[PDB]
Formats: sequence, structure tokens, C-alpha cells
Amino acid sequence: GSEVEILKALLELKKSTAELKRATASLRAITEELKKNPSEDALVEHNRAIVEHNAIIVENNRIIAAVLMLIVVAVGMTQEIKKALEELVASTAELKRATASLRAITEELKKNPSEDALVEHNRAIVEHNAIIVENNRIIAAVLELIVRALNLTDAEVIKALIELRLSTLELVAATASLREITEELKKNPSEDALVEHNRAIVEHNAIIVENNRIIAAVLELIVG
Amino acid sequence: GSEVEILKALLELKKSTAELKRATASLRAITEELKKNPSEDALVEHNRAIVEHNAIIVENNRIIAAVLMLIVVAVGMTQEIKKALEELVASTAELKRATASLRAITEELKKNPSEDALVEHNRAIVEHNAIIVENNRIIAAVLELIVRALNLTDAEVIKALIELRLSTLELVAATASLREITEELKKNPSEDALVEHNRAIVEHNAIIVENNRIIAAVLELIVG
Amino acid sequence: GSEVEILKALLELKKSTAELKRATASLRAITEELKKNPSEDALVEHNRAIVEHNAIIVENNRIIAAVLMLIVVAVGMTQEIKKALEELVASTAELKRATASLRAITEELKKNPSEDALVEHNRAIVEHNAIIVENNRIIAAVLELIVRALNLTDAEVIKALIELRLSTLELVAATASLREITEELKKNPSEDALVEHNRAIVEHNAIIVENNRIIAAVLELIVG
Amino acid sequence: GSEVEILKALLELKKSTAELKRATASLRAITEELKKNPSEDALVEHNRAIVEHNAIIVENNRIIAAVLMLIVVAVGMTQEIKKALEELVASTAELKRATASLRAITEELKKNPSEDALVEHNRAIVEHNAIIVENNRIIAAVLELIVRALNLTDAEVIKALIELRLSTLELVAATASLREITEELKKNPSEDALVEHNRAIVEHNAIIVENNRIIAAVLELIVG
Repeated sequence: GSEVEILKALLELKKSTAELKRATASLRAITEELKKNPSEDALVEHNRAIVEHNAIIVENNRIIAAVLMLIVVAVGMTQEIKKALEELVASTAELKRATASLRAITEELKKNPSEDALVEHNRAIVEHNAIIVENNRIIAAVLELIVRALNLTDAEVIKALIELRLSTLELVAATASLREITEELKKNPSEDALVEHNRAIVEHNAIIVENNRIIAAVLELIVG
Repeated sequence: GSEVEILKALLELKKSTAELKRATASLRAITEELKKNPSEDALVEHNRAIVEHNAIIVENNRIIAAVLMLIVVAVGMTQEIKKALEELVASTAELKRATASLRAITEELKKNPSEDALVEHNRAIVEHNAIIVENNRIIAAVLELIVRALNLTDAEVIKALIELRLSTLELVAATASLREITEELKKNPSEDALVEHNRAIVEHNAIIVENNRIIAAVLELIVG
Repeated sequence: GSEVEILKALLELKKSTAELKRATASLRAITEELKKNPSEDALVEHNRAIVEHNAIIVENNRIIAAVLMLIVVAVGMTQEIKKALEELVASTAELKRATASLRAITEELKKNPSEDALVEHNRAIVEHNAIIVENNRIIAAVLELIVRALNLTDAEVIKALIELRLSTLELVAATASLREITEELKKNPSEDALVEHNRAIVEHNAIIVENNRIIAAVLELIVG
Repeated sequence: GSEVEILKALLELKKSTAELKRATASLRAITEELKKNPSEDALVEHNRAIVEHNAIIVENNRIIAAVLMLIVVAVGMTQEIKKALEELVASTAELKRATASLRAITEELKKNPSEDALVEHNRAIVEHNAIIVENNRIIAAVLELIVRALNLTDAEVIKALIELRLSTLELVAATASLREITEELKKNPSEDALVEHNRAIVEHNAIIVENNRIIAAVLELIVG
């Protein structure tokens, strides 16, 4: 793909440079030879027009190449985006499996409220949060790939990406804390440990909500 | 390149759709089963949070896919752009050759102002204008490819492209008229035919200037 | 066709320009000669009226040429449209043949439900979808030709065309995926492969429906 | 040009009609044969999707042909427009010659105010008005050609054209009256005849101004 397109852009720069050098040489040959006898009006006026036309063409070639380099840089990220998508697809499928599992657990817990079903409920919630964390990590990575691929410079998007990175650090640390709390609850289940675990979950969900808010802000800036 | 990236985007849409269907099924199973006994607070609150998280993830996947499709469409034009560049490079090289030829003719005409050298001058000028016309046709084509590749909707760029197309029609018709006038001058050279030819050249150059102005306006709109 | 009409428009521009230059020259000759003796009222008032009349005529010629250039640009696409129509006609005829084949297969399959008839049914469905994809590609191309020929600038039509291009990319990728799934079913037919294939068909039809919706929106915008 | 494009549109209508007939035949064969055994779900659902796809394609072909017929009708007027332009160009050139003649007369009359120069002045003014009348007749004709070529239905443009036709009748009658007055002045020149002639000129110019106002209104409606 871009391996050849870029080689052609380089060939274009070489040819427009050679054109510029030759057009400049005629510019000067014209001034020096025609000033000798201004009565040769057609020759000097035609050659000056030729020089202006070439100068414009060279400037246009420079601008066109400058734009195509942006298309080329977007093209060169095809494999990075493809891999980010493969990860996002696997994450989505895992999230779906966790949701179906949780639904089945909910039905079993309500129909037959065995303590084991409550344990399975909390386990499913922890798996779901781990999946959300992986999903948001993958999305943040794909957002960075999109921002880079589109060559965005908007200060608002850069700041939003910084906020996203910080919120993903907070989300990962909170996730690790939630997993440790769940394991401690499992080892020594109790009413106090269970209420502390439920509080840890509420705080974790609040963090996820903030992370999703930031992701939404980044997407809004990219789309709009 | 885009052949696989797009297949992955379609796979993502399939998976986010399956996730949405499953998240919806749990949304309803939760509401209907939990209203039976609101005292199971942890189960209903955790599952509602789960549903909100999935709904957000599905919406984000939709938006991300929508953006990546714009990158994919830009990527899919790689071969069209490569061919447009090959044409532009060949045109640039031909323009350079015409310029070098004209410079050599100018030097020969000034050093030895034979009538044959004036004839060669007018021939070189006509070849140069034919080259500009081919060059601007190629640039207009690459500009359309750029506008399509970047998915631009700005009304100003669309109008500028329309003006460009019209000016390229005017330029081609004027070029054909100039070639016919040159052939008539060559067949029956005279002072009156020569002055009419020089006027034809001035009008042609004015048309080229307008065509380049429009191209510059289009590039300004694309870059800025 | 347009080759001569445009040459005439250029001749008109040349003549209205010469008229403008001469009308301006009399404008000034009038001011300078008549201010010498304002008592020559009839001469100055008549010549001023003459100048205003010419200025109006020059402006009208400019506007008329500007409109006719839009008619000329629409005319110049005659061969591109003719070729797009030839493709659309061939596509329509092929779609008809596929439909008649499918009808005959349906009758044979219901009258004698041999497994081979089911295989032929799925083959006919795949051919039909391939035909729809070619038909919609051709229509999208003719829509672009119509939009360009009519010099439309409506932001809504430009956006609809962008959506169309993206949906045609999705449609082509889905079609390739459907063909591959059908080939895999043919090589290893089974109940699970057959149900997966039928699901692939349902998803493909949903994509076709969306592509047709976008095409309909574009046609609505062109007609209305 | 349009001779072939229109034949292709007719071929398209023939082929889309045949498609419609076959799609309808399968629609009915499907309903009647499948109701015999609704358990053949894949066959009935696939064929119903096939029928919907064909119905949509047929409606789209009808709409596309309806638009292309408007392009074809615009194309078919190429020779009428070309001839209107040839007339407008000849009119412009004649107007330029009259203007240059009037300028030379003005210079001669001011430099050497011979009675013969005043006679030539009034003659040149009458010729100029005759030229304006021919120019506006030609413009009104080209406006009618443009309105027909663009298939405009706007009530405002139709009314403006009616007003134009009426004003051109007034302009022609006034022109004939001015010519008769000029001939009477020439045969029996006098101060009273000269002042009556000058009044006739003022009234004629007022009529020309109104005719140009209407033409401008028509152009405004066509462009906007």
C-alpha cells in the first residue's frame, strides 16, 4: 500500500525540484538575453508567462504532496488499527459471554437463592468489571491510533487524551483493589466484609462511569 | 489493506450487536424478576450498573466503527492516488523537458535570430501550453481524489470543485482554439496572423491564470 | 456537441470583453470632451445613456455565459452517462435472469425437495446477492454522475453520497464474506453450517436494505 | 449525443419492466407454493427478501430514468443554444462597432462641431438603439432556451418571462416609432423637430431601461 505510494511521492518531489531548477534557469536566461534588445517583445513576454506558470505548478506540487503525505500516514496505520480491532472484537465477545453468564446466574439466584448463587453473582460481577477494564484499555488505545491517524492537533482532544490516560490509571488501580477485596471476602465471608465489598463495587462503578465519560468526550471531539 | 480491516469492522458490528441483544435480555430479566422482591438490593443494583456499562460500550463501539470507516474509505483509494501521482510525475517531467527546450531555443534565437528560431519558439510555446493543460487536468483529478479520500463536506470546497471543473472546460476549449490558430499561422505566416496568434496566446495565458487561481483556492480550502 | 457550444461561449466572452473596453473608452472620451462645454446637453446625455446600456449588456452577457457553462458541463457527461446506463441495463437483465432461475428452482424444490435442489437454491441466492451488489455499485456511480452533471451543492446530498460510499464498502465486504461462507458450507455441508449460513444471509440482507435506504435518500434529494 | 442516450434509457425501461414482470411471477409462485408447507422457512424467507430487493431496484430504476430524461432534454437543445449564442456574439460585435463609431463621432463633433457631425451623431444613436433592440430580442430568446433546458417550473420565472415578452413588444413598437421620428427629422430638420426627437430618445431609453430591468430579474431568478 503506502510503501509504493510514498515512493511515488518522493519521485514527484524529485521531478518538481528538477523542474524548479530548470524553470529558474530559464527565468535568468530570459532576463539576461532579452534585456539586450527589448524590441523582441513576444519572446520576453511569452517566456515570462512560462516562468510564472512553472512557478505556480511547483508550488501546487508542493502543497499536493504535503496533503497526500497525510493520507499516506493514515494508510500506514492499517495494521495497527486492524490489531486494535481484533482486540476490541475479542473483548466485546468476552463481555457478551460475561453478560449471558450473569443473566443465567440472576435467574438461578432468584429462583433458588442458595448462598452459592450469591457467591457466583459476586464472581460474575468481578469478571464483568475486569472485562470492562480491558475493553476501556483497548478503546483508549484505538482512540490514540485514530487521533494519530487523522493527524489531529486540537488542544481539546490532546487534553481529553491526557485525562483519559489518567483515568485509565485510576481505573486499573481501582480494579486491582476490587479484585483483592473480593478475594478477601471469599476467604472470610461475613456481613461486614460483604458490605465493605459492596461499597468497593459502588466506588468502582463510579470510576468506570467517569472513565466512560472521558471516552465519550474524546469521541465527541473526534466526530465533531 | 482495507480488505481485512473492513472485514474486522463488520465482525465488530456483529459482536456488538450480539452484546446489545444479550444486555437487553438481562435488562428485562432483571426488571421483571427483581420487582418480585426489592429487598435483593445488591443483585438489582449490580445488574443495573452492568446494563448501563454495556449500553455505553455498545454506543462507543458504534461510534468507533463509524470513524474507522472513514479511515478505511481513505485507505481504499491508495491505488487511485498512486496512479494519479504517476500521471502527475510524468507530467512534471514533460513540463521540465519543455522548459529546457524552450530555454535552449531562446538562447539560439537571441544568438542567431533566424526566422526558423522564431517558428521553433512558437512551437515550443504551444507544446508548453498543452503540457500545462494536461498537468491541470491531472491535478483536478487528484484534488477530487483528495476531497473524496478525506470525506470533506464543506460547501466551500464543493463549490470550488465545481468552479474548477468549469474552468477546466474553458481551458480545454481555449487550448484547442490556440492549437488551431497556431496551425493556421504555420500554414500561412504573416504579420497579421502573427499578431492574432500573439493575442490568442495572451488570452490563453489569462485562462491558465484563472485556472491556477481556482486550483489554489481549492488547495487553500483543503489545507485550511 | 459541447465542443462547439463551448467554443462559441469563448467567442462570446472575447466579444463582450472588446465591447466593455470600447464602451469604457467612450465613457471617458465623453467625460473629458463634454466637460469642456456642458451646454452640449443632448450629446452628453445621449452618450451617457449609451454607456449605461452597454454596461448592462456586458453584465448580462457574463451572466448568460455563466449559466450556459452549467448546461455545457451537464452536456459533456453524455458518454459517461451512456456507459453507466449500458452497465445498468446489463445488470437489470442479469438480475431478471437470476430471478427467473430462482423461481424455477423454487418450483422444482417444492415439487421434488431433493437435497440437490436445496443446494441449487442457496447457489441461486448467492448469485442474486452478487447481482444486487453490482447493481448498487452501478447505481452509486450513476448517482455520482448525476450529482456532478447537475452541479449540486446541497450539503444534504453531499453527505448522502458519503454515506452511500461507506455503505457500498460495507456491502462489498459483506458480500465477499457471504460468498466465502457459502463455499465453506458447500465443502462441508451440515446442520450447523447451514444455520450459520442462513444467519449470514439474514445479516447480508439487512445490509442490502440499509444500502437501498441510502440510495433512496439520494434519489429523493435529487428529485426533490 | 442524446439520440443514443435516450435509446439506452428506453432499453433500460424495457429491461426493468421485464424484471418487474418476473419478480411478480415469483412473488405469486412463492406465496401459493410455500403456503402448502410453511416449515420450509429458509426458502420462503429468502425468496421474499429476493422479491423485496427486486421491487426496490425497479422503483430506483424508474426514478433514475426520470432524472436522466431531464439531462437528456437539456442535451437535446445543444444546437438551439449554439445558434442563440452565435446570434448573441454577432449582436455584441455589432454593438461594439456602433460604440466605436459613436466615440469617433463624438470626438469629431466636439473638435469640429459641424452640423453634419450632429446629424451623424443622431444617426449613430438610432443605429445603437436598433442594436440594443436586437440584442435584447436575442437575450430573451436565449433566456427562454435556458428556462426550457433547465426544466424550470418556478411560477416567478414564468411570470418574469411573460413580463419580458410584453416589454419586448413595447420595446419593438417604441423602436419603430423612434426610427420614423428620426426619418421625419432628417427630412425636415428644425428646432421643434429636434426637441421632439430628443424627447422620443428619452422615452426610448426609459423603455430600454425597463426591458433591462426585466431581463435582470429573469437572470436573477435563473441563477438563484
